[PDB]
Amino acid sequence: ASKRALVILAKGAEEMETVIPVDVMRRAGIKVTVAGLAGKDPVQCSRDVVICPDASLEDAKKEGPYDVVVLPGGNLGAQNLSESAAVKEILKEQENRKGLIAAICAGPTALLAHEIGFGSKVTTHPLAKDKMMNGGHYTYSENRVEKDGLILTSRGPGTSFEFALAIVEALNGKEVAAQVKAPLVLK
Amino acid sequence: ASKRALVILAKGAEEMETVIPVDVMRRAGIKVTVAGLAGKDPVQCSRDVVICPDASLEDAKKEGPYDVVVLPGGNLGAQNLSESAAVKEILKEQENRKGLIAAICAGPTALLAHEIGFGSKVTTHPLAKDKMMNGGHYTYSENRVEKDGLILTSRGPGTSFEFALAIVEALNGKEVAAQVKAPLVLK
Ligand SMILES: *[C@@]1(=O)C(=O)N([C]C(=O)O[C][C][C][C])C2=[C][C]=[C][C]=C21
Ligand SMILES: *[C@@]1(=O)C(=O)N([C]C(=O)O[C][C][C][C])C2=[C][C]=[C][C]=C21
Ligand SMILES: [Cl-]
Ligand SMILES: [Cl-]
Repeated sequence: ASKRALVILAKGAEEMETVIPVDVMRRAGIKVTVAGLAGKDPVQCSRDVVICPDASLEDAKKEGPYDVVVLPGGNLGAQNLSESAAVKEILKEQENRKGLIAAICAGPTALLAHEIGFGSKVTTHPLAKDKMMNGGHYTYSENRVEKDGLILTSRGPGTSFEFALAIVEALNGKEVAAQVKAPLVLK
Repeated sequence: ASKRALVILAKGAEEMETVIPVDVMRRAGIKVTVAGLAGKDPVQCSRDVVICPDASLEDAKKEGPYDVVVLPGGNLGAQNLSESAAVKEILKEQENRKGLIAAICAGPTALLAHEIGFGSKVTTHPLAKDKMMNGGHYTYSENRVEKDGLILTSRGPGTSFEFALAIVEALNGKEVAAQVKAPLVLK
């Protein structure tokens, strides 16, 4: 059976960190739902790219649960995810069921806000380290991608392919990830 | 004065190759117009990401000319660009005025279709080489980014950051490109 991914898309999301994982996961045969935090309407990303979500979060939640929940970064995107009770509920449920949660750039700061994965080794964008580490609830890593059990984090737009391929590997295995990687012309 | 970029967005465009250059160019202070080939409506990209263009191509053309014209790849995107009389006119004008033209993945095959930049050293996605080289009108390169004068080409999603930063360097210089690069967390 096909794996399923929920990508939560908020105003101010970093559009590269949203699109690269969506695209790469689809290349891997994952069924991906791009879910609008605010509803079903188009979302203005951080650099003004406008993306039309597949569904509202409210609706995508009804079709849960998912094999992965993905949190893009972007400062204002991650803040919107951090402030959302709906995101809180989704992440708590995911953690409780031992499902994967993946977050990139400032995205992992939503894990802090929602008290998810405490004690994990994590990375973030360098600029988001201090926010993530407030209280010493995680251990910090400078690895480009950090997978600690079911908490998978990464650093920035430039690590988005690596992040996405790590998700693919976690869900579908090493061999699928390698097959998906080759046509991309990655260094 | 600020440089201006026209990114031509067709149905079936590779969304990573569209979004990474748009975002990176905006980070560089370039004024970017995402122009819908078919009109003003949202565009279904290759992996089903839906992007709302800033304008129709018809309208963006009236605000021309541009310091760069950018052609994303995607097989079906590049075919739509290749078949477009409007794209032909835009590229011929750009070439005649000695403005930069940048194309990635299958995107450079539109240069062939429109008889642009013949004699240039170019690259493409490996799978698009034979189409690009039909007639021996270009010389082929395996470099991740190839800049030959005002024809700038690149290979795939995994070379999109390098492609975008090369555009930035061409328009705004080495130092701006380096400054834009550092926060991205690129290898
Ligand atoms: C990331 O895409 C991203 O999310 N940020 C935001 C950030 O780190 O802000 C720190 C503020 C505390 C949350 C960012 C910054 C720079 C380049 C890329 C990215
Ligand atoms: C590119 O994004 C892309 O454009 N292609 C299409 C391609 O090369 O098709 C060749 C058919 C002749 C035009 C592609 C293919 C695979 C991965 C990435 C990309
Ligand atoms: Cl941001
Ligand atoms: Cl394609």
